[PDB]
Amino acid sequence: SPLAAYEVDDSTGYLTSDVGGPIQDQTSLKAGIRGPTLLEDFMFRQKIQHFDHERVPERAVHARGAGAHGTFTSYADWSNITAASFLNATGKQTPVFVRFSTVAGSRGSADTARDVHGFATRFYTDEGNFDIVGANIPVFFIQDAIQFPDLIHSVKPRPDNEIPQAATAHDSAWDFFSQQPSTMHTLFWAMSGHGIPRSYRHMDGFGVHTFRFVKDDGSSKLIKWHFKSRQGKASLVWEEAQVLSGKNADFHRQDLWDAIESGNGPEWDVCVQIVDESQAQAFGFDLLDPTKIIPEEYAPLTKLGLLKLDRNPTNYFAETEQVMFQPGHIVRGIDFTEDPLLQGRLFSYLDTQLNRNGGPNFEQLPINMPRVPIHNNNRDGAGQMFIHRNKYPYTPNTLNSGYPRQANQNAGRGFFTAPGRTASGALVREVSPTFNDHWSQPRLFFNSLTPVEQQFLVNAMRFEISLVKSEEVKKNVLTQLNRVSHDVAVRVAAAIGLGAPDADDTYYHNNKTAGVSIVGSGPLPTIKTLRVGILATTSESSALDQAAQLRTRLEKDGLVVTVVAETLREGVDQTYSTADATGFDGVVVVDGAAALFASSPLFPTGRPLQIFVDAYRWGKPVGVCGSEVLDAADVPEDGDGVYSEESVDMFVEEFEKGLATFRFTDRFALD
Amino acid sequence: SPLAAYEVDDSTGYLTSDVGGPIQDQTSLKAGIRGPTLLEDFMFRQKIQHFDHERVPERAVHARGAGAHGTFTSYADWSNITAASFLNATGKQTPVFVRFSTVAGSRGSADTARDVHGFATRFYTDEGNFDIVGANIPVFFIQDAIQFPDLIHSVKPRPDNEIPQAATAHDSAWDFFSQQPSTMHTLFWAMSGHGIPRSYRHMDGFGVHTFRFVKDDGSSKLIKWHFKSRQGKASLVWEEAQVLSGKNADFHRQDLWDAIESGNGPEWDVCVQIVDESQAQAFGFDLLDPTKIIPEEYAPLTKLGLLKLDRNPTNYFAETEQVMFQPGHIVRGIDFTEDPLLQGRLFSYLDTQLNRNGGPNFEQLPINMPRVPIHNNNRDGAGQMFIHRNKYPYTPNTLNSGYPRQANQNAGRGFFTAPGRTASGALVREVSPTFNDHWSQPRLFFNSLTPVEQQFLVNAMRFEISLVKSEEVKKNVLTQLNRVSHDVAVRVAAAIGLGAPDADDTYYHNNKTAGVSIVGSGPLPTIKTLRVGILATTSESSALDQAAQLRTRLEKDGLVVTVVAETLREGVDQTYSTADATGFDGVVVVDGAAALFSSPLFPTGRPLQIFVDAYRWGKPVGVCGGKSSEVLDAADVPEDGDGVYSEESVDMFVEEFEKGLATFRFTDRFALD
Amino acid sequence: TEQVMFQPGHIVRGIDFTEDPLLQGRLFSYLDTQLNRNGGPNFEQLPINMPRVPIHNNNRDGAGQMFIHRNKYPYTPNTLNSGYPRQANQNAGRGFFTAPGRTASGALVREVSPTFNDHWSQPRLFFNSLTPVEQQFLVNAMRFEISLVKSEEVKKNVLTQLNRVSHDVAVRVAAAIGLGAPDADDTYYHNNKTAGVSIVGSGPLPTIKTLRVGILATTSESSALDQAAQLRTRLEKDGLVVTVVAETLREGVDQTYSTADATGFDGVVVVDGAAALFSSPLFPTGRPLQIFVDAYRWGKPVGVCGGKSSEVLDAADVPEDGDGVYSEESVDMFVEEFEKGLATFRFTDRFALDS
Ligand code: HDD
Ligand code: HDD
Ligand SMILES: [Ca+2]
Ligand SMILES: [Ca+2]
Ligand SMILES: [Ca+2]
Repeated sequence: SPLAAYEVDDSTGYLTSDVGGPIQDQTSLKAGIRGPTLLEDFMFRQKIQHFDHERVPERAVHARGAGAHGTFTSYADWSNITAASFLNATGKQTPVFVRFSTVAGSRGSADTARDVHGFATRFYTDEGNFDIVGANIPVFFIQDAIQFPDLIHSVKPRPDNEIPQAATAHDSAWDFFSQQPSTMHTLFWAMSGHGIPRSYRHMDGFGVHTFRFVKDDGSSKLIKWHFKSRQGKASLVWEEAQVLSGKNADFHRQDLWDAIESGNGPEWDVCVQIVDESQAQAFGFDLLDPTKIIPEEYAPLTKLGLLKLDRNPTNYFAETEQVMFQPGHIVRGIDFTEDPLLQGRLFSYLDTQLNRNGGPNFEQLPINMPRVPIHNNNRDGAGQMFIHRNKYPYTPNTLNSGYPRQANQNAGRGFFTAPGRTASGALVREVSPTFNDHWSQPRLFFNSLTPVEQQFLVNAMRFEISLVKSEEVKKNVLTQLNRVSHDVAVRVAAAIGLGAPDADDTYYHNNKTAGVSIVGSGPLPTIKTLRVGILATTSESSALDQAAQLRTRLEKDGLVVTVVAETLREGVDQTYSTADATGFDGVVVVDGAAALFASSPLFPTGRPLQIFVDAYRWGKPVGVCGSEVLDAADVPEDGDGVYSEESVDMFVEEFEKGLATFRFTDRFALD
Repeated sequence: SPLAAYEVDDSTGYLTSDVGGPIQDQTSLKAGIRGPTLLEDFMFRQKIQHFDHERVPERAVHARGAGAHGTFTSYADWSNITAASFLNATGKQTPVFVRFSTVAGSRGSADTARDVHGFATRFYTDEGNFDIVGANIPVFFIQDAIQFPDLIHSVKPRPDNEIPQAATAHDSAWDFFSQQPSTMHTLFWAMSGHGIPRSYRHMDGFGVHTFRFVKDDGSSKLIKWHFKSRQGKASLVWEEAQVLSGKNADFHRQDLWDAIESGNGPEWDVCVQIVDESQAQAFGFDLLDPTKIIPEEYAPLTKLGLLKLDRNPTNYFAETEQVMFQPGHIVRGIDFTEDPLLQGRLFSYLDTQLNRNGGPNFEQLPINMPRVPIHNNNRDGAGQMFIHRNKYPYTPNTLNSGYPRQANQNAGRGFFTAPGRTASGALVREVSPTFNDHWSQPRLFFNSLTPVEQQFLVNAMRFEISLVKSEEVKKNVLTQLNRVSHDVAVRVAAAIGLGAPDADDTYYHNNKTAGVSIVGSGPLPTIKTLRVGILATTSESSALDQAAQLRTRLEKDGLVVTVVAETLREGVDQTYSTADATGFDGVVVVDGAAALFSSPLFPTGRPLQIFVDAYRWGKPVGVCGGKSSEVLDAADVPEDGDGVYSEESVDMFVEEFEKGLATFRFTDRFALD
Repeated sequence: TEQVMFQPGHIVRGIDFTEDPLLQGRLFSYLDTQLNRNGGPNFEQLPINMPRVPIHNNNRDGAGQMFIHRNKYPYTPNTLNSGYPRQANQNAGRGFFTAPGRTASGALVREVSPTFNDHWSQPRLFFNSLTPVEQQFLVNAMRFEISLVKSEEVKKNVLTQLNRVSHDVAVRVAAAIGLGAPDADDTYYHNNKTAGVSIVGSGPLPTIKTLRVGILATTSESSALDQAAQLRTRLEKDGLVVTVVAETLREGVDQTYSTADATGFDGVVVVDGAAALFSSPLFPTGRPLQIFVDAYRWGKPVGVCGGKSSEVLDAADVPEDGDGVYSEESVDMFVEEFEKGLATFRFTDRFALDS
């Protein structure tokens, strides 16, 4: 609503200055037709000054990201467990804005870099903005917010030459991981398929930290936020993600945009794990430690409501660039814990927005405004957009009749700290001994991946560690890996021509936990929005008909279908020149096109076959609809996820189960 | 190092605050061991506040770029054409700093996006900092500075969703180009190989605008700045640039950094075309028009001196991120012309630094300081570093004895505007009709490309234009292209399924100019720094020995060799898992490795695909050891192809392969329309 | 008030600039300086700076961007937003336009035009147009300021300049600083005068509404408060702002002597029942009288109301027959005479002139 009021329409009218004076902006005012430009040309200077000043500093982390508006709907009245107003009635709807992001890249870096991902959600509640500034991955790299700049420095480009962009595949990062063992758990997650998700819709969201739900009577329980995707979980393979980074840097933002535009907005079940205060240390680790999960085995999820994203921004800069999230945006009914990572975060987000906005009034930007009235004594500052009528902005006052009133546990639905919370002991800069096990949970995570998933994770480490220059850092990395799993270290060391150190089983175990594997999560529950590339030819009128018949049959099941040929024409969406296997979730070759797969000026040599071959190498469902063609490709007709049918209807029935399975993992060699 | 004075050493010592108090920075102060963090913890807040404020706004354009220090050395005493002090004596040396960049992409975007490129040079002269803020391409898109935000909005990502990053391949850019025909010239350079240069070192530099050289006697001449690369000109191919963008987004900055570190700092001859004032309209077009070149046939280059980059920065943020160039940094001996694109630039560069630096004292940053005393009455402002002794900072004064003194043509070596310059006429926002021909010079450019270069250009157009959604915009684009060359409009039209409109020959001609063709500038004058990848194997003790012998021989000639194998060990630099054809200018397979041409250690087909990509992208490729037919047949590479090598002898192999590296690209391998 | 960001560059169709070199440069400064003040480029979006008509342009982004722009093709020329916003000029859209008869000719110069070289005749025109008393005030101001310049070469330099405007000003100013003026230099002397530049000579004020009347009274005498109340009623029905001062505050009393001062009023009236005040823990010694003497010495109308006036006038050393000095028994006849003095505003005959 603050959003609609500030929309500006330029679909009609004459050019004006920012003060409403009609003007032109196509030619400079000059002293003669071939003369120098004039200082008094105010039209020139106001336009160029605005241009000179368009940029604002990028976020210190999560600079590359994309957002969408939507709705959260509560499933019940949750007053039994929380005082939160947005959760207080069945069907109660609250508007949201979500931004998704990578962590390390600058603002024009590729969506498909291997990274941890941000998932930040704002609830515009009727008791104030509430932000959950969360992740695709449930655990964080470090145990104390004071270490955040050390971690970020080491993962961001080397500061002498600023290389490499958006990547942990360099000496400093692995130096840091190998010296700071708290990093192991998140490192394993970022090195698994979670670090290269197929889209934002296909990842979960986590609050990471333990928070509190606080009832109106003052009792509290400990919670973890889990946003469970209704789209299913899916990842790219590394070799594909790299190619994508170069063919389409905007892949996730495009995906999110197109999904919303076509009536396929993504959905998540907003859940919590709920446990009592007395369980803080009961699960074999400390719930204040943000490098640990509570296994679903020990605490099941409760579904609180539905998060849907269904409307794209009108102006990316005003909305997605300017949105300023804060864990300090909290509402009555939620409270913090003494998690030292969370504690420090609270300071940074208030402070960093002065850098981004250049002024203290950043909560006045329409995207940051609340949906309820604002009553407070904050005044002045650069960019002040309000005109305050209260001329006695101090408490206590009589001159404004004691208004605004103080709000607290008793009065005005005020936020209040959980009254059971205590502190005791020395004032210390000490790490709690309860935080010292850095290795068991990464091992638990590794144990829970499938063999092929475990191979991708080894291969991700082999790829990155093989890029570290320093022999010493490489040894130190094997030393830490070895403490999670001797086998991982052995397999990683084989690729870099070092010996692993000897097994040190202090942290080894064989336990698994549910819901952390991508492959093990079964086929996608929907295939709407998946992309099919039909490779075809303009040489053969049969090929274009086979393509058009396939199209209409695939399009009904909500697939995004692209017909590729040599040149554009009615029915053909893309040329071979611009097509790549990374553009598709499945590739079908119509047999009418068999000639193309054996040279042309309209595209690079071998392109049509390379699309098909890349798709197959990368685990994707591939088919031919009419063969011989499977041989030019070296693709075995009998392989799973390879479809050969003469029939159009049976091709599609079969191929769609492919899309659902999504990736065919038997095509990947194991150690 | 020229900025040694401002360096901070942290190779020893205990951590301190910014005010010198020794502290720790690894654990927050808590009320109890599992307690909440205390507001009184200043160590935490100073450290996080700094981090929270590390970012500054990126440049409005040319956000993505990289820089290095060097030296300029004058070849002569140039007082016969200019009063400029940095050009006044043979062998006079002046510290420079240069920054290269793309134009449209944000920080983080890929070096090998197709784009125009920035080439910005600072000369820290004994008479003030002088900046030439130039380009890799000699002509700009538009003829009046006021249109810059229109050009930049149309080519930058669409503002509802911010897509696509660093790319002109979308409707808004082509709408602009088709509606604004001044764009055609620059557009044809961008669509050629100049849009995707092999490295910063393989591109030329241009001032773009006509400037003036001014002598101490007040006479002047019109100049164009040309920086001619001593490394030769080389481009990538589009299909390769795209893969590189994703395999190494840092490709040009790394190429530059490594070149300087290995003692191969890149060089340019800094040159000018000089012409008389009265030739402003003599060459068939207006010298005030930044969309036009003076063909070299009409005004030859004079070499003024040598530009050499030979030192990397110590801190990228402090040096490269913060360097703030301005065409307003001008020195006596040089002046502006009435080019309306230049005239307006003067305003923007001074203003935009307030944005980046967040305060008025940006010239006090070390990278922006001059190398001579500053005497002026500028005072205060946020971030003021100086402590000025003169308490009477106004002119005229007697209380500081009339100092600082006024500098001008006749006293103090003052800057002065060329005394012969005049203005006459009405005060107008009109375009000179001498600027109206937008098409003859893009046609001149197209004609001077070899037939394969012309095919690449057409293919870059087909690639981008086929991605424009709007059929109207696509039609409007063929209309403009058609005014340049009917042939280009036909061939592009074919890719997108639309008829080219009827020939319109007002601007067609057959004229050619020297020195704009990359593929026709002969073989590279040097191969030092070029990258050779040797594919090899650990299965065979003999493949690693062929690789070692081959390494030794190639490295002798200053080439950068990478041995690739399944796994690293002594003498192996990279695994197949990380290697790609984009990492090399030439690929050799040692014939001990024939068998590789499936494993858990690299994706299926990777070794063969490296060789096949290298061949398909025009690179010299070969097989060394003497048995070649098994590698070559697996790859479908004919043994007698130009740029395909097979020899038993290491010595003989290398001599032939080095000729291929100089040819650089084997253009016989790409189809023509 | 603090955020309002004025610009001479905020101009509308029908007005234009001239080549005044002072004006010309100002045009650059005000656009640039609001970046400093606002800390970001969107300062026209502050409420006080907003226009009252629709804004249609392709300016975007920047810190503090309050607008959410619909148009996703903010470039000209475009087809994808149908060529909107349209260009405004002389012939379409009521565009601003530079005055079409303006031209420039000549060298590009950093030179002062010689037409600007007479710096002295107009200051002399101005000085000649002030009354004798106004002349003394101007001379006194210079004597005040130049007497605080430490540099004896600066004072000499100042006399040289003043001398070219008026020898007499130079001589009169030099007398206050013990320096001799230099010899008359009459290149720019003249006798012309001009209307409209004198304050003391622009007549009595055309209105006295809002002028401030201090009524000095006492709580010792309840008839002094009655006299003050009576005086209040008849002054306020003419729109004067009236303040009754006494030792302490009570009904009818606005200010205490402790906070009262002659700078707080345009006229001072003492009610004759308060004559005794003219020492206490409640205000500084001599305060009630000093209020009266100050107002008198600054040329304000002053008076005593009620009929016994000589105790007050004598203590103040104010002559009963002086212009601007009123003494009447009747409140009504008092107010009528006093209100004429308020309009005269200043009684210039209380200040000495150089011979
Ligand atoms: C004390 C430093 C610090 C620490 C320990 C963290 N962060 Fe943070 N975070 C920031 C300091 C920060 C920041 C510098 O303040 C950012 C940059 C821009 C902004 O709004 O805040 C930020 C941005 C940011 C964003 C982008 C918000 C958006 O899209 O606009 C997300 C999703 C996260 N963070 C999430 C996390 C998670 C899940 C953490 C660990 C559990 C975490 N942060 C720890
Ligand atoms: C009226 C505005 C305007 C116009 C018409 C131009 N530019 Fe510009 N240019 C800018 C306004 C600008 C800017 C917004 O002021 C930048 C961004 C940051 C900065 O320092 O200046 C800039 C940056 C910039 C850089 C980056 C310098 C660096 O590495 O920091 C280069 C090389 C150029 N420009 C070169 C050109 C060339 C060759 C042009 C046409 C001949 C041109 N510009 C026209
Ligand atoms: Ca590093
Ligand atoms: Ca577009
Ligand atoms: Ca600021």
